[PDB]
Amino acid sequence: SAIERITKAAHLIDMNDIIREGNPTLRTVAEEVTFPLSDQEIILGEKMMQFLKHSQDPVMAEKMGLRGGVGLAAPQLDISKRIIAVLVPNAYDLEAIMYNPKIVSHSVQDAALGEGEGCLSVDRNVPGYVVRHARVTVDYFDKDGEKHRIKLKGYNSIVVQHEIDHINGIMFYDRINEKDPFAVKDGLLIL
Ligand SMILES: Cc1nc(NNC(=O)[C@H](CC2CCCC2)CN(O)CO)c(F)c(N2CCN3CCOC[C@@H]3C2)n1
Ligand code: NI
Repeated sequence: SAIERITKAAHLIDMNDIIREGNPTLRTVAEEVTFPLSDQEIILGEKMMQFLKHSQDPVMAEKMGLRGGVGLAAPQLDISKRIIAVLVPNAYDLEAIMYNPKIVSHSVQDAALGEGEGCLSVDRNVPGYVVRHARVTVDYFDKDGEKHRIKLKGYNSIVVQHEIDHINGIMFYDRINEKDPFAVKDGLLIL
């Protein structure tokens, strides 16, 4: 399985482990993890965070052939589990490996990155504002099964929502306004 080979001590996630649109796993709803986690589930979270760190290192990214990433979801590795990693630099505005993340509150206000979004699973540009909640309250469990409840805004909020979308089989272009991709709707904050 993908999880068995990715969690080998010697394995370094690279772009060859990341599946692309057309793979049905990106459109399936990922399964919750149970606690306690297996060793493989903990190692996977660590491997995903290591990939983000490699992806943000100019030297390692070029040597490994990586697209830069600030987040990653296990379904992008063909692993249909509710596991995400987020690494948003300021050192880091947000560094977390989240098990069973869930939005439990959201603002009426929407937000979208002014520069649109990309996706490591999408090998093409799709222009437009990806409309998301401006602010979210997120529950998740860490590797030890301890529960965390955090409040996010700005870029941090966008990144986590993008990853949660992946574990629900949703892609970023699902949220662009097709009729006018750069419409600034009432109540939409452009970051
Ligand atoms: C905004 C941004 N999106 C990058 N790519 N897309 C991704 O991360 C996808 C996830 C993001 C897409 C929009 C919201 C979440 C991956 N995905 O598909 C996950 O599911 C970046 F790489 C990036 N940064 C800023 C920080 N920089 C530090 C130095 O190193 C380079 C790095 C570049 N910012
Ligand atoms: Ni993505």
